[PDB]
Amino acid sequence: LVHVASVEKGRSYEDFQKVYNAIALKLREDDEYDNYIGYGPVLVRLAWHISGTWDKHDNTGGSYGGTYRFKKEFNDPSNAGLQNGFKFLEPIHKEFPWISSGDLFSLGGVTAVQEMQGPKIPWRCGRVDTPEDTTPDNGRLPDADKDAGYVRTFFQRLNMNDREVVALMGAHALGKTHLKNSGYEGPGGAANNVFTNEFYLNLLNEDWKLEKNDANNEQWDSKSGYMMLPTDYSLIQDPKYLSIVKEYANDQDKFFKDFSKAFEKLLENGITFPKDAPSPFIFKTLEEQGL
Ligand code: HEM
Repeated sequence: LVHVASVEKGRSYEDFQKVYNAIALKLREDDEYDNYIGYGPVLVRLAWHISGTWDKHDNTGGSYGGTYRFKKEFNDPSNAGLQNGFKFLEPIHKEFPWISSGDLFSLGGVTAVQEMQGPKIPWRCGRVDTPEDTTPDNGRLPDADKDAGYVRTFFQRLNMNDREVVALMGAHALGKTHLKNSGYEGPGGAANNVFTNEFYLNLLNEDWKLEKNDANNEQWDSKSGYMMLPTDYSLIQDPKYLSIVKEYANDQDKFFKDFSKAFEKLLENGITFPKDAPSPFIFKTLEEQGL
């Protein structure tokens, strides 16, 4: 398939900035969510999940068609817990009905990161809603109980290399696991709602113990009360991964630059942007607009 981006008819930057502003203001306002974590984390996860079903082999899946909106994808077990991100976005959509779904879902991840103090992520509009039959089957999202080879192999399907994988994993600093959703439980550090290189620092600095949890799954638990999934821990088991983890742990800026590029790439996978398409936008945060 070819999925050409097509700008929402007659909309420009300022139109997008408004959807952004709306998501942002609601993030501010719904700060009680998940014990005061806020909805940031879950939106980031949502944008990753709708993008992660992509398959470089046949160009199927990916963010383009907003298929997450269909039952099949919505009900994907790997998507448990995402319905909250959805519900949060719904009223926004209602307010700006001309925005396509893939555009909205993805724009929320961007807003989330930036509002949580992360780096600015350039973003492009143009995703087009596609039919229910374009919905990818379940099983395209990664499992958490594996190792580094698994992770490397998986991400290759999305054209991400080693540096991209590690950068993107740095998002694991945010939110937490929820028993009922994934069978894992616990936060991965202390500033779980601010975007920093904490993830890397925790992986290198804590004294991790392997143990089973109440869902009878294994996780790496630290004394401070943090946890790491196997796939997370595997970043220190692989030598190639580990040197990159070290770099980010030592330089937040580098990490921010690499994340930013990787995230965009991840959200733009499988989409063709015509030469005449507008450049990527860089949205101002609420704070830069004095709002
Ligand atoms: C090997 C790859 C990954 C796997 C196996 C993994 C698996 C998981 C699991 C099991 C959860 C917790 C679900 C819950 O019970 O609520 C989680 C949380 C989350 N994931 Fe990943 N994930 C992966 C990669 C990523 C990447 C690439 C991103 C974004 C770049 C992402 C961002 C997050 C976010 C921000 C959270 C927190 C969600 C919340 O607090 O609700 N993860 N991930």
